[PDB]
Amino acid sequence: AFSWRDAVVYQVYLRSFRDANGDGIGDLGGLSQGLDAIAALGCDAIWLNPCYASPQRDHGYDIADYLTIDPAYGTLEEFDEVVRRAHELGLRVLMDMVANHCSSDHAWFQAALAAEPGSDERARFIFRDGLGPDGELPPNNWDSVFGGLAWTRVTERDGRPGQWYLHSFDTSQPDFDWRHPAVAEHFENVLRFWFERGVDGFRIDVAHGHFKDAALPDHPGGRGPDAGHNHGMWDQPEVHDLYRSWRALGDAYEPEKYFVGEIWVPSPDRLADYLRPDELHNAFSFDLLVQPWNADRFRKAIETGLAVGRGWPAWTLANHDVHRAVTRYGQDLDRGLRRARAAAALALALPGSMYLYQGEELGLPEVLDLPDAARQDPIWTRSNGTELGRDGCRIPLPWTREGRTFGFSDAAAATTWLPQPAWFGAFARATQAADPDSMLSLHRDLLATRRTHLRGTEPIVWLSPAGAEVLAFRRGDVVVVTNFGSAPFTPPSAWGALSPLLASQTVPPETTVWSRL
Amino acid sequence: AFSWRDAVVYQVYLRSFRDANGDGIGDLGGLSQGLDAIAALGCDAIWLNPCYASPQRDHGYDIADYLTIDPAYGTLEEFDEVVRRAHELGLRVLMDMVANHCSSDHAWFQAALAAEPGSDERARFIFRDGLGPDGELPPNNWDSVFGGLAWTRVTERDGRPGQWYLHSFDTSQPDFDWRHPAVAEHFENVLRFWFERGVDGFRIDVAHGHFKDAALPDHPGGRGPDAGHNHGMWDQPEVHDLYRSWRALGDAYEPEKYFVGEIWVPSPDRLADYLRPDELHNAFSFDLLVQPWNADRFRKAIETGLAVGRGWPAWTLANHDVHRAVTRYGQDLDRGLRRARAAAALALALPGSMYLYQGEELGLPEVLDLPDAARQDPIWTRSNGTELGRDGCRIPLPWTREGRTFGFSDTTWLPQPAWFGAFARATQAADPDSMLSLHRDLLATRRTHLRGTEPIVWLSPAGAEVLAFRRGDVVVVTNFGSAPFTPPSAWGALSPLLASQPGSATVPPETTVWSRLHRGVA
Ligand SMILES: C[C@H]1O[C@H](O[C@H]2[C@H](O)[C@@H](O)[C@@H](O[C@H]3[C@H](O)[C@@H](O)[C@@H](O)O[C@@H]3CO)O[C@@H]2CO)[C@H](O)[C@@H](O)[C@@H]1N[C@H]1C=C(CO)[C@@H](O)[C@H](O)[C@H]1O
Ligand SMILES: C[C@H]1O[C@H](O[C@H]2[C@H](O)[C@@H](O)[C@@H](O[C@H]3[C@H](O)[C@@H](O)[C@@H](O)O[C@@H]3CO)O[C@@H]2CO)[C@H](O)[C@@H](O)[C@@H]1N[C@H]1C=C(CO)[C@@H](O)[C@H](O)[C@H]1O
Repeated sequence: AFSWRDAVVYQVYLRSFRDANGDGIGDLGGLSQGLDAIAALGCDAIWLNPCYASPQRDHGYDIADYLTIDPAYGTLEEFDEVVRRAHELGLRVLMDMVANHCSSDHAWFQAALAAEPGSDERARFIFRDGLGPDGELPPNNWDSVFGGLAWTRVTERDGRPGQWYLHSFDTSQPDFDWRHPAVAEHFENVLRFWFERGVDGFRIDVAHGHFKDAALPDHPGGRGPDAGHNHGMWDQPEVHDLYRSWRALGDAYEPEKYFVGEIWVPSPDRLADYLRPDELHNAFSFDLLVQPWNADRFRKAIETGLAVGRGWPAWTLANHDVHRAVTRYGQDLDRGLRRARAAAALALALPGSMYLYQGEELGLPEVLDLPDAARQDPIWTRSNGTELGRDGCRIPLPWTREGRTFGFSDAAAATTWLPQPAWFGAFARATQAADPDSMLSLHRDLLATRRTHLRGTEPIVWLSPAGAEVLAFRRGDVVVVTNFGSAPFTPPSAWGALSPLLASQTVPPETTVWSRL
Repeated sequence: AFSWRDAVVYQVYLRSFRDANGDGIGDLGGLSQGLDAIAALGCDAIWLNPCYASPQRDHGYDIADYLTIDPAYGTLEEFDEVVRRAHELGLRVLMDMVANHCSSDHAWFQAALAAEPGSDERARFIFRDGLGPDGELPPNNWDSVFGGLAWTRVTERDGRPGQWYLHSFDTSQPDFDWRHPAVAEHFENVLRFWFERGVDGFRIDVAHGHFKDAALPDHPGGRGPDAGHNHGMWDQPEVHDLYRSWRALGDAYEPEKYFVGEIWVPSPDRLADYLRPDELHNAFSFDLLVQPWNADRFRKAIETGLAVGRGWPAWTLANHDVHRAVTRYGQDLDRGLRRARAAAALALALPGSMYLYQGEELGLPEVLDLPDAARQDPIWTRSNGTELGRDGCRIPLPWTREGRTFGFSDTTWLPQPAWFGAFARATQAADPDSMLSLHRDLLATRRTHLRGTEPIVWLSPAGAEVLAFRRGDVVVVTNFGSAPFTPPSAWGALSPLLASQPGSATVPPETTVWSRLHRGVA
């Protein structure tokens, strides 16, 4: 019996999952072809990255129409077949809600640009006069998350430069004014539209966004990484009224809809407010995702996640915004794989839910050596090449050792929207499926054993002392040990007699073992 | 008795005709279910687009094995039953010969890739070292017909980028070296294999292909559509020795086998050499197909076709590579339908044979609005999304008004528009004024009154937008213009047989009328 509390969710980055028509862009027809593989892995749900009409300047997170599928991804009819088939395989379906900003191509923003200062069209966004004698300075000192000014100046009807608009991310992603009532009205309709098609819930992009301080005050810390968190730009009290309204909307359905927030705030007190019983069901536990390979750092991040997350956090070790775990833990392919295997086996034993990013079950490394001309992330161009960006974790997946695109399609290599390295076939899904010791087989074994032997009602009971290189805990009749160090480890007899259930490779170095007690 | 001279051939694009097993792909069981309808319409033969084993990167024209049926379409024994049933209905069967190139999945090409430079395996294809200091430039400046370079570089077994191979069409369609003796031997066997199963003849794909100039010279005209005809890439003298060989094989059967070439050459004089008595029986009269709706242009194309075809050319107004007639002539449904009805009625009165592309008898338009994710034609990707391609004339046919796929199945490999149900065959069959009923009436009347060898006799001039001729006692007038046309008394008293529009002597605008002389009236 399905429970969001314990769900294992497969994150589908549709552009790079599977390409059914051979134009190099992953699509809904390709996801249909691969749903069997996701269900056979043992997942409970899928989360689709944004597949709405988008000019792709931020690869789907710049949305030009929230009620339509992008034609490069398919049709509404193909979408409905994805949902029907996913449901038939026992999978729930989460879509991505991107309501902090839209594409500059969106009809509302085209209207704002064509209207005059102070118009209702501009009042749905954040337009301000510039500073300086000719308005040539930005209205405040905020940085775009992607680098540069968070403001872009527009041209007015008489052809002169005029007001600026705010964009927390790319220049082509203007931020909504969430104090304008039409904004909330539009997005309640977006929720109801997709829920009517059987979508089971939403992952909320930039859940710490939407509302800014009404004064848009300068960040007193300056610009750049050492300025610290910009308290006026994020995480405002009004956002909890928003999430109370969305939760009430989703709770009208049977079963109730599900919301998981993408929240990046420094304070655990601020994070916990998003998780009150009448707001969001969960939020990603990012503390663990950002830790290096270190027993003390892992345990502290786990303790932090359990204490705010009311006992059942949404764990994740990778997503479409960060380097793949094999690369993060390699500091070396052999070392990164061993640690990624142990980390996957540890996180899938934690109480709560787990989000698996496509390709992590294959142990793919990050592709850091892309040619300059191949990169497409706005971070790459906005930083003048000083920040690589995220393309290395978005490479089209290998499905078979054979084929010019390794089974991502039947097409030529030059079609794929990002290039696959010639060695990607070494990580092919079909190869790993035939190998019981593969990363794919480890994930299959983990999900089967987790379902058989663990219950979400069993909390962690720590067995190891704080500070040790060996992390150990009990849940119910299962004992989990992760040896982060270089020395083998014999569990002490006081923990009880142990019978092994699985292992990511005595507890050998850099290995996770599940045992029955 | 049947004659190839005036056969009406139904072109079956199998993937989009009818789906009998519910996977969204047309198949042989679906064709079997529709043979009765083709014969009832009034056709004398079918031509099947390629249905051999193929990965479908060019939807059957990239063949992986020439002695097979693709498993998605059925088995060899199901094909045999289709041929028997077609023959039992009086239909002859043409298959598609695709001998300029094969799929890169073909065993010979897999063997070529696995072998070394200079091997016999590569000698059956056209592998060359690249130009430039590191071989990074293609061996010459030729274009693929679908867009981009006509060459693809391979990786050699030591991992270095190495030789390039030539492909006139997609990268996955390597061209044979027709100077290698094993190629001719292979295709003589292909002919005998299918002829032994009762196939009556072949439509020859890229009949201006096969042989290239042996030096593979750069095209001095450059690249792209303004470069002009690439004389070194096509239409070489050795291709006529090839067709003399195939015709000599076909002439030993009783009745002799039939060859119709798909020939695209810049000059109609160049077409004639392919039609000499020891070569191909016919070639599509593409000059008429490319003309806009205009009386002068149509007449000149018909005169040219009759001359090249020795009086009995193979007419066609559409196929699986061009926009459907309703769209070409409308380019606007009502005007396109009116003109397509008038054009079908004119073309079916010309001396010779006629090829009807499936769906043109329903008056289907081109489906130009497909989403990017639905496009499958290699032209789409190879043009970087700048050329639409051919998928819009390959949409699965509507059979019934009802049903999620309009009776094509019971998702389709290409999506049908919501409005396709308006064109359903069963709806048109019950409507005497439908495009389908017009084709049925045209074919019945053609068989009764245009069954002889009477040539065209052009009638006297009467204005710029009128085309008119007589064959024996049958008079045909097509009014291309916007005004009604009253024929002159000098042509004689005319009794109407049929018209492309539903009681006067005047020919209404954009209409073709067939009439008879000497009926004792007025
Ligand atoms: C794209 C993303 O930007 C913001 O989030 C954070 C970045 O994802 C991280 O790079 C973060 O840095 C931490 C590292 O991840 C971690 O490994 C460690 O080194 O600590 C770092 C601390 O500097 O920095 C950003 C904030 O701290 C933003 O909050 C988040 O919402 C964004 N993700 C979504 C937003 C957009 C715009 O629609 C999309 O482009 C993304 O794909 C979404 O997933
Ligand atoms: C697919 C087809 O390509 C070749 O023929 C095409 C010409 O190369 C094009 O230029 C175009 O001709 C047009 C003229 O440019 C224009 O001035 C006007 O006269 O209209 C013409 C027709 O629209 O279109 C031609 C037809 O598409 C090639 O010569 C021909 O053999 C090709 N057809 C077969 C070949 C293959 C490859 O095996 C298949 O993909 C096709 O389905 C076959 O039918």
